[PDB]
Amino acid sequence: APQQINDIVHRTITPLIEQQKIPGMAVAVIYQGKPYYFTWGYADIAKKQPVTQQTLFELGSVSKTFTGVLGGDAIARGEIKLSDPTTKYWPELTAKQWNGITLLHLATYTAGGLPLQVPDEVKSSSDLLRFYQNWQPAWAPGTQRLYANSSIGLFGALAVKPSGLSFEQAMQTRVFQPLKLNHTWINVPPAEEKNYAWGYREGKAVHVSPGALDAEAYGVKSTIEDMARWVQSNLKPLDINEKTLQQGIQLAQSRYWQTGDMYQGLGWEMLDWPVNPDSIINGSDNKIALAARPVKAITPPTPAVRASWVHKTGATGGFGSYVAFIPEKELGIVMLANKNYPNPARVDAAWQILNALQ
Ligand SMILES: *[B]([O])([O])[C]([C]C1=[C]C(C([O])=O)=[C][C]=[C]1)[N]S(=O)(=O)[C]C1=[C][C]=[C][C]=[C]1
Repeated sequence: APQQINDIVHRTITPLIEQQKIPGMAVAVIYQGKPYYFTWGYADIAKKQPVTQQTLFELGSVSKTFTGVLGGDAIARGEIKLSDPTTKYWPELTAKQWNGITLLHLATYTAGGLPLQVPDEVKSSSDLLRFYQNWQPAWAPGTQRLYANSSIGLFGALAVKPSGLSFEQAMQTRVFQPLKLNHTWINVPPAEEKNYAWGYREGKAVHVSPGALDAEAYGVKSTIEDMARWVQSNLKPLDINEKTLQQGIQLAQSRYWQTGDMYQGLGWEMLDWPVNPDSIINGSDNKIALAARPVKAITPPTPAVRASWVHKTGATGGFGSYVAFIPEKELGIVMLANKNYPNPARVDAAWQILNALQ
């Protein structure tokens, strides 16, 4: 890499790793459209396996960006509309609280207080139906945002129904394969297990457990190379040859709702660039990111704004990830770590790196 990229990355990430006691980390910077890679530490502490450019990390909620894009692609295919009632795709959802809840509300966490977590006891198709039928909204649709796996996770499951494909097969054939994300997985195959980092929680090696709507809300594992390619694809959707996918990427960066200085896309969240770093740094803290906040509808939604800080944090019990990019500057960053460390530390580091290069 150019020495400037080398220096800001190393000067930022070395201290981060030390302060946060991160066992292993991979970083990619995309600069004028080219990726530069950096790795530190261990994918598996016990077996002494280093982090490499091929190491798989659990993306946790950064998976929602793939879900939002796959949804976008289904809209572009004319398979679904965000204006469609949820019941169009799940007629068994007959409980009256569902009247007026659209796919848009599910995708953007505005259905009226769907919970952050699907309960552990929910597994089967019938368990899930029961859960949603019994759920009582605290608020009318399209009035408040509450970040929720049970919301965007349901969106992802319903979005692929017309296609006839399983969520995983839809994701592979419509997103992963076309973008050449050949080491990105919802289920890690046996052949790739040698590259699957362990996550670390309280010093213990852990992998994400199966759960309802896991694939849709937090299912994806990927390498730093594939995630850099994911960033490039979202930076320049027009370079993508598959028409509906190019369009789907654009739809996922549209601005649907505003709370404070942030706008809600499909999976992605966006702020105007230049961003106030305290606005995104403090904003990333779960204290704000996970809170109930009233939203203003953007009517109609603003198409992807190039002058944006577009980002998503993600975590599982053992991993912490962050992706941010600025389309107008052809600039972006991916940070993958096998410890779930605080969001504001992630955003602070990313801002320090991108600000310096911008
Ligand atoms: B995501 O990374 O924004 C999301 C947030 C979340 C946290 C928790 C929690 O604290 O238990 C529960 C649900 C959602 N994370 S996640 O979609 O990858 C789900 C998950 C969290 C922790 C461990 C495994 C899975």
